[PDB]
Amino acid sequence: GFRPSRVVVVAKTTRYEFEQQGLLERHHIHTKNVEHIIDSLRNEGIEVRLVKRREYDEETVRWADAVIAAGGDGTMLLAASKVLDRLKPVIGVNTDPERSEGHLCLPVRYTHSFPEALQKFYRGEFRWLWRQRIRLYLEGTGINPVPVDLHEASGPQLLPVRALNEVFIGESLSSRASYYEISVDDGPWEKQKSSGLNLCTGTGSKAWSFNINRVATQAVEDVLNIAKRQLPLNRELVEKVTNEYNESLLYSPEEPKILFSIREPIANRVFSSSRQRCFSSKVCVRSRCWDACMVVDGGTSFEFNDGAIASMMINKEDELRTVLLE
Amino acid sequence: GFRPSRVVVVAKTTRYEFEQQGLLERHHIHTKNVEHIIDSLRNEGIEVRLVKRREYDEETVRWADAVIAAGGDGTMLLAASKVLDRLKPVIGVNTDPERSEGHLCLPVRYTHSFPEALQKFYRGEFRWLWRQRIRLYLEGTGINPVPVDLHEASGPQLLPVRALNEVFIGESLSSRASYYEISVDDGPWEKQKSSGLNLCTGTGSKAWSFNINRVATQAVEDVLNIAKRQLPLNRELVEKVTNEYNESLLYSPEEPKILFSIREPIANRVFSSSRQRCFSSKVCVRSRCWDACMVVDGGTSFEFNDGAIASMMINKEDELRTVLLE
Ligand SMILES: NC(=O)c1ccc[n+]([C@@H]2O[C@H](COP(=O)([O-])OP(=O)(O)OC[C@H]3O[C@@H](n4cnc5c(N)ncnc54)[C@H](OP(=O)(O)O)[C@@H]3O)[C@@H](O)[C@H]2O)c1
Ligand SMILES: NC(=O)c1ccc[n+]([C@@H]2O[C@H](COP(=O)([O-])OP(=O)(O)OC[C@H]3O[C@@H](n4cnc5c(N)ncnc54)[C@H](OP(=O)(O)O)[C@@H]3O)[C@@H](O)[C@H]2O)c1
Ligand SMILES: [Mg+2]
Ligand SMILES: [Mg+2]
Repeated sequence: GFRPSRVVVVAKTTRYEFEQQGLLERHHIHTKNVEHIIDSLRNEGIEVRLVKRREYDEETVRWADAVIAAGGDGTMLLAASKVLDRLKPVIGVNTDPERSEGHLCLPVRYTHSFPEALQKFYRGEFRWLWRQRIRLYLEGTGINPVPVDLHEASGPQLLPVRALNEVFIGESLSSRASYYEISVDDGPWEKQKSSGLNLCTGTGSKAWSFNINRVATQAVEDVLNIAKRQLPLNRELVEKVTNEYNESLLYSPEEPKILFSIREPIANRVFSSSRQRCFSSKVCVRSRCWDACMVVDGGTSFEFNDGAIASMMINKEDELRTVLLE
Repeated sequence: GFRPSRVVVVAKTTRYEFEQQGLLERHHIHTKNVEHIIDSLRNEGIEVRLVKRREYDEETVRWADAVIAAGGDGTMLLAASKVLDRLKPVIGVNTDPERSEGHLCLPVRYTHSFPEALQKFYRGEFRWLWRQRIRLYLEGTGINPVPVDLHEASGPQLLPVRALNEVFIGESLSSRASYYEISVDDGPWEKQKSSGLNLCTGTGSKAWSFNINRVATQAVEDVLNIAKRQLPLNRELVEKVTNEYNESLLYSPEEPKILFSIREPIANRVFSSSRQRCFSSKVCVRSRCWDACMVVDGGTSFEFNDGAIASMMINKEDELRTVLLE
């Protein structure tokens, strides 16, 4: 079984609010789905607190026996940003299924049919899913560990956020390429040059790390012609090879490997570079950057310039307690 | 034949200067190659003016019969930024061949053997090469056409820079993905979502646009196994297919097609997206962005947020008069 007696809900802040604080149809809907959620809860003898960005403090989180994101994977990532305890269930409801993807949120039937999931909880007609998350240690010189809420010679210190999707590292200016020395599973330092790095979990293996590494159905077409050029096949086969490739880009969130990737490295005779991607347990990056940041779930940011040393790994006491319905 | 009687030289600004205004070995070398260039010129009866960033004005450029970049492709891009006349020869000398790539600069023998090229000019033992460049028209609402030198309801107006490598468009914050409606060779508008766009010339087909689109020798390995899985071959064959692919990413600078590309678009059931890349004559982009810029050769920048409409094409009167030695 499972039913909590205290719940905080953290609702995204629709563009119609973003301004006030076809964009009305947007807001009326998100409202008409927060409403259906809170009223389904209160119909089950459940004290609920409803909050937005700055209200949603960890004090709220401690109070509640579970946490609901009423929004999208952002709002998931948001709520899942302020949760360190691997026992606290974090739950998201896709509040806008024509706009919000909601890959971290429940099946979309449960949006307007919410008491149904709730029943499935009291009865346990579900599963528990502990998604691994990435934690980050910052050492080096001149470092600056104060996080930055993007949504408006020292030692190793634990930064106050766990990365559920990925950690992004690169120059702030999107056009100034990035320089840093990197070490994987405690290997020798290799000076890469790229437009950044991306160290996802299996949760975020579908996220940003997918759209980097994935290939074109065309780039597949090309390479295959070129192969019999340098038993043929057709349109249908192109996709029954292309996806089997791109499948090998995703892994199970429970798997505790980090999938790091070089984001557009730089070839040539003065910038000899390593691999594109591979899995690991632990990475370590020495910023040789002038004005870069460390960017977690596209939501929190740390100053990561020269002499700073960030080192990412997975720890079990970070796995995120989430659920799972048929 | 060809020999100019007036020359401006525009030298990069080495890190040892960047600070003052192993980094000394760096500076002593760049100096010992600007020296060898100016003295080779003055040994040919050639008035020379030597300049850095802010000195290098268009007034300098008008005065000189030709323009020399003493640096790298940056310094090339720099000098080639302030030249609109397709008759003014722009010439670059790789001033630091262990660090500067210099794909826009002369062969590297000509760095310490500079009077030799000069002879090759008086004698015409060379070729003229007019690299096509990209020009940019900004229309729409609330637009802001003042350029920004990254190196520290209105009509269409010509922005004051020609793009030699590429024009980059995307959100300034490297993690906030980008939204805009785009039109190619005057086609229907298609709403993409990505980490940016990249519209290069054949000059910059090797540049940024290469490291996006190019594939792994591994991603090739994978896809090929997967093919006979879903006449085999080995390590050697992997590279005699991989490059023949990646070759099809570069085109001749004289060719006046624009190679645009979607930089990490976003898949799924709410973000249906177009193609990765293809050539065109003319693109048009309607910014649906909150805080994006237009970034030219990684050197000049324009504000490109919502309602602004940028539209890129190639015009012959922009081809960049450069040379070519054996
Ligand atoms: N060009 C790219 O591929 C790109 C660029 C920046 C960020 N991102 C990703 O998006 C995250 C930032 O949070 P955000 O969602 O508020 O930005 P976003 O703009 O909403 O991200 C783009 C789309 O990816 C989906 N998504 C987010 N997290 C996912 C996950 N773990 N698995 C599968 N899909 C996911 C989102 O669905 P929702 O609509 O429900 O949010 C979103 O519609 C970051 O983890 C980053 O990984 C991707
Ligand atoms: N991750 C990437 O692929 C990336 C990221 C940002 C910018 N860039 C490119 O670099 C340009 C910015 O100027 P920058 O050179 O001062 O930055 P940069 O840091 O020097 O660019 C990275 C390297 O690319 C080489 N390069 C530059 N232009 C090229 C061209 N037209 N063809 C082939 N190679 C070229 C440069 O050689 P030099 O050392 O002689 O400059 C440089 O070492 C922009 O056009 C942009 O295209 C690439
Ligand atoms: Mg979102
Ligand atoms: Mg450079």
